[PDB]
Amino acid sequence: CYCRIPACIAGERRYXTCIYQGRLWAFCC
Amino acid sequence: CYCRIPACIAGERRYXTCIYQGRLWAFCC
Ligand SMILES: [Cl-]
Ligand SMILES: [Cl-]
Repeated sequence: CYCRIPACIAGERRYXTCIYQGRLWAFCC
Repeated sequence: CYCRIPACIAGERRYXTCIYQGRLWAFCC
């Protein structure tokens, strides 16, 4: 899985949010 | 990378936190 901004890529589903290095990200798997 | 409760697995590094389903997770890579 990956933390992404602004959205997941094709095939992936968002499962909440990452808190990483002072930013918020979509958690995508 | 993965979001895990209660902790990352040995070999992984905790890079931050996830929020998903009203819970706090370790963000592990
Ligand atoms: Cl920001
Ligand atoms: Cl991953």
